[PDB]
Amino acid sequence: PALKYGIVLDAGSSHTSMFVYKWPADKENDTGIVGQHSSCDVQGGGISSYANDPSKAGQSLVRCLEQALRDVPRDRHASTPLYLGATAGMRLLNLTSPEATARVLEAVTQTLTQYPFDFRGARILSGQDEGVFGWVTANYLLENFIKYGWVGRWIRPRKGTLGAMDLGGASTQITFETTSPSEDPGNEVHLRLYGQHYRVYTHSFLCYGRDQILLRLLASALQIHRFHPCWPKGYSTQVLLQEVYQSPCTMGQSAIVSLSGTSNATLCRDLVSRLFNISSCPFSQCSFNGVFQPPVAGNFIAFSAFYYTVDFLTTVMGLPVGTLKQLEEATEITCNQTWTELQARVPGQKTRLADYCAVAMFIHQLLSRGYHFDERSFREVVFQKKAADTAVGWALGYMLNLTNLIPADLPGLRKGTHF
Ligand SMILES: Nc1ncnc2c1ncn2[C@@H]1O[C@H](COP(=O)(O)O)[C@@H](O)[C@H]1O
Repeated sequence: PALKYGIVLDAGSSHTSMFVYKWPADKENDTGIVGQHSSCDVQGGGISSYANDPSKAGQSLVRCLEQALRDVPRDRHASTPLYLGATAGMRLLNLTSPEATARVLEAVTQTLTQYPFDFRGARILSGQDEGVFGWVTANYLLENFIKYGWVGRWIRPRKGTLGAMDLGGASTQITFETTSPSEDPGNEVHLRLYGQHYRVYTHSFLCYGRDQILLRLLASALQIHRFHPCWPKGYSTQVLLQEVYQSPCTMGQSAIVSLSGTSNATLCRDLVSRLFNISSCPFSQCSFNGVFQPPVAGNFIAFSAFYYTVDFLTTVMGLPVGTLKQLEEATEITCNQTWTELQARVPGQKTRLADYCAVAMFIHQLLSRGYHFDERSFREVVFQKKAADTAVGWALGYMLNLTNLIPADLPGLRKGTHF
């Protein structure tokens, strides 16, 4: 059972992760056959964090690349494809400076070309790419693309697919199979996978990733309140205004200001609600900010910072989140904690602790006000970060596409038996 390997570097907004995948050579076009072999988390910031020192972007990757040499058998290095895909961190940098962006891409390319893997390029994914490849990963891993049944008795309707919601640091994506008519070509996706047609909706909200939303709320709190209602009472920090307003996400919104929390769940809710413009919709139905969206439908997996935040609510706060009402209640309780009370629940390192209130509030509003989940549809949402021992994200679907491992049709069209 000879194995083949593939490597993807997920160059995310706040961090880079390396995934190494493996699959049997002779079974490689089977759905669900590829799985994660290993992974490595790059120390420090995302590659976009090196905009003013691009050489360091390439160097950042070396420790994980050295791991990949150990993870993949030597005799297989040369025929193992290596991809780097960058997402909203690089999309934002590209708005600020196409030149700095190109220099960062040049620096990672120079590093990656020094290694013995079959390097296939460093690219910035589109928002659509990011949404769709995440949806592909989840559904591939869970074997939803199998045609269930047997001759003369196929399951009808076709096996449902799992919608995907991904909360990264700089954008958030929602992607799902839909029967609704397409109203905006930018949201419309058609896939031909194992002989089947999937009509998919996708959208990426740039500036609605976790870190960018936290920056926007901080900017807003500074303007409206001169205290931060989402931060816990007794928490304060020295805010460098240059960092607050340097992002494309906050430009629209005295080197240093002190800012303190107040644990005001209601004012926090009000602050978060200003992130969603529902005033206008040029389509039959919108999510928010005038973006076309059909009604959510089917199961969904919510991963990345959706998962991390919900995991904090359930495991650290010890609160149920099974319903939208429970998620709302858990957010209110979290937001109403003082800084001492919150710290008492977290014996170890406290990074991100002051931010859970704001992120939880955001997620609740995004799902309920933004995407228009209600109790019935929300019941179909699961929070998970892994399937079949493989991290859920866009990297796997990306590798599958570029290595051409998912066929449009089954071999010989399976004699036409699925017609
Ligand atoms: N354990 C965690 N709890 C809450 N947020 C997290 C955790 N680990 C990572 N994150 C955040 O998830 C986001 C990942 O963004 P990205 O780098 O674009 O994938 C960043 O905002 C991270 O800070």
